[PDB]
Amino acid sequence: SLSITTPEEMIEKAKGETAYLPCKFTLSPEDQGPLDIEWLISPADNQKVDQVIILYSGDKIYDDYYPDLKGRVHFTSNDLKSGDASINVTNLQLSDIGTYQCKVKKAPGVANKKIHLVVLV
Repeated sequence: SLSITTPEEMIEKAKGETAYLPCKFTLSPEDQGPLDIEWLISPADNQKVDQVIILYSGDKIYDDYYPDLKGRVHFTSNDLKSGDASINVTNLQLSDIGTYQCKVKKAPGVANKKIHLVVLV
C-alpha cells in the first residue's frame, strides 16, 4: 500500500502563468521495489484520455519525450525519492485545461490521485 497525501483538488490559474500540481506520497513497509512515477492528462478540449505526460522510472526522468505539454511539464523536486512527485506546467494554455492524474508505484504499492486544472483568460 502507499498513500498520496495531497487531496484531490482544483487548481485555477491564469493563462501564461505556471500551475503547480501537487503530488506528495508516503510509503508502507513492504514498498521495497523501484520508485516509478507517472502523470497522465485527460484534456477537456479533446476526447483522448490517460495520455502520459511525464515518467520517472529506473532513476531517469522522461518529460519532453512525451508530446503532450512537451517543453512545459517538469517535476518540481530535486529529490523525488523523498516523497515529492509534484509537477509544474509552465506558460499555461487554455488547451491545458483538464484532469491530471498522478500515479506513484513502489512495488508492490500503488496509489493515484487526480488534480483538476482550470486556466483563466
